[PDB]
Amino acid sequence: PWEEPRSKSKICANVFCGAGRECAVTEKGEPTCLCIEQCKPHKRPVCGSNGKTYLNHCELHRDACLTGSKIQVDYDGHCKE
Amino acid sequence: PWEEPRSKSKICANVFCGAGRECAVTEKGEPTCLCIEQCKPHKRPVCGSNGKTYLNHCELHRDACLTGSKIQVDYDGHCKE
Repeated sequence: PWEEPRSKSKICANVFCGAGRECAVTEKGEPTCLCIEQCKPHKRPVCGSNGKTYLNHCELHRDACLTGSKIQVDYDGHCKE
Repeated sequence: PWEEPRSKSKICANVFCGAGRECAVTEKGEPTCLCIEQCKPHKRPVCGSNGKTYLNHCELHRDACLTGSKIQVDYDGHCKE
């Protein structure tokens, strides 16, 4: 009855955005990388250089992207102690 | 047990993005407007200058934003005929 929603797959092929970032469409109709809106909540805990434990790989880098800081995974699973 | 996800509300207050656009965070940690990822699927049909019928106000402008074209609502409800 009404027009069915358009996709960004076309504008966002084949775009590479790092971990914690994904591809979206600017007001000019062209692809950018921005911080990921919501990470898929797979349970895959991870420990950051910042000493924090994150739910998964995406969440660690998404946080890095929101804060403009330098977080990386140093080891997987929860942080020590 | 793990750190709970951060929000963009802080970076995106108080940002104004037009219809069909919303606010997200760039790789530099600052707010932009980009095309809305998914419009809330409220049923509020609308007819565009482009002669197409859209599910709602957001969907018409989101399409405008993805195509870089000049769509506006000329009247609400489905298009004629």
